[PDB]
Amino acid sequence: SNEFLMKIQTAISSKNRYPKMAQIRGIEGEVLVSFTINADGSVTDIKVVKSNTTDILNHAALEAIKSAAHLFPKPEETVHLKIPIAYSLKED
Repeated sequence: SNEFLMKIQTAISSKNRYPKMAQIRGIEGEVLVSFTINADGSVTDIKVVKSNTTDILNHAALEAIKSAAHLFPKPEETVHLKIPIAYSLKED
């Protein structure tokens, strides 16, 4: 299995914003977001590919990547990445 990626998925979720009515009306889901880390240590090029959930959450999941960017590992070259981002009314 992976390692460091599980822990940034946490730091991203800790910066990620969920709306004040969403738990009350039962809203959840998973957003697919494509991006890259540079070998220079910065994060760029964040774009949403797919979602099963609110387009208001899709706008928040993409920003959460930039918002946790100082926690991230360094690649050996600037390749590509394509990552799913999750929400829950469950504590997580």
